[PDB]
Amino acid sequence: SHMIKVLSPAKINLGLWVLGRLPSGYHEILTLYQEIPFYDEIYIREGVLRVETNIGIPQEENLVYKGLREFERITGIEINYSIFIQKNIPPGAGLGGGSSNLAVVLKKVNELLGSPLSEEELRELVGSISADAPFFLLGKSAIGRGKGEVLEPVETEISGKITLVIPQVSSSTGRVYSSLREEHFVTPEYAEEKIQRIISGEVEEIENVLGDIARELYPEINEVYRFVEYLGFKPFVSGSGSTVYFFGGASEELKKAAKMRGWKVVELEL
Ligand SMILES: Nc1ccn([C@@H]2O[C@H](CNC(=O)Cc3nc4ccccc4[nH]3)[C@@H](O)[C@H]2O)c(=O)n1
Ligand SMILES: [Br-]
Ligand SMILES: [Br-]
Ligand SMILES: [Br-]
Ligand SMILES: [Br-]
Ligand SMILES: [Br-]
Repeated sequence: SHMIKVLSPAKINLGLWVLGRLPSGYHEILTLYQEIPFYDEIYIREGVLRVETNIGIPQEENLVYKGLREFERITGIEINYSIFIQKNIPPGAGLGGGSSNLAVVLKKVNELLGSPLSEEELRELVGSISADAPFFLLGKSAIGRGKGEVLEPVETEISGKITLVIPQVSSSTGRVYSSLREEHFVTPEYAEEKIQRIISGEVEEIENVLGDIARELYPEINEVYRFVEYLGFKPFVSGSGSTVYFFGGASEELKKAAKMRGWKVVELEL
């Protein structure tokens, strides 16, 4: 008690471009975030600070725990909440699950404490831990510039069936960015034209160089990719992987292949 449930949504990258290297080790990118109706369910209860999951992430490693300790640090209040996260969104899937968890929990806890932090500061608190996290404070559809944190809400003409095929391999975002060569970079002009077209519903214009690389580093991502082609759909890769998505439904043949191979198939409707 007094236990509440809060849904924590996933996202997909509807295209991603890398502009270049930052001194910061990180990279400047352009991307289109899309919130998807695919959720972790998070149970929040009054009690000793605790962040648990159903899949065995250490408490000290969990972004939500990191975020709630920084909440105490920055604001002074001591957080008495017991967090359990049921993880439907797999880590390493390129769907921003941990960053969603972080954003939605810290926003909720903040409200529950009479709003000590402002939407600008809360954005700063979650944003420092994950460039993808601030997106989950706004949700829906947004252009992510900078490293992803500089966000511009947009209306897309994209709707209808979307299917995720998540292999049972966890892609390391860092290992994928670290395989970039100068030949993978594009000018911001090229990418801005591309994002415009995707926004207008031209899904064929989606591309993502981190998916190209993810498919070399993790052959199973490439297996899923090739299998979606075989099914007669154009496949796309979310984030740095591992998720491959397409705009259509899941056949029994895909469902068979996934069951045998250990892939998760998520059918969503945008
Ligand atoms: N705009 C960005 C955003 C991120 N990055 C890279 O992502 C890295 C941050 N992301 C993660 O740590 C996500 C992640 N790491 C994993 C390792 C193993 C399995 C799953 C993982 N997810 C960061 O170190 C940086 O090199 C980057 O270069 N440019
Ligand atoms: Br619980
Ligand atoms: Br390079
Ligand atoms: Br692999
Ligand atoms: Br091949
Ligand atoms: Br793609």
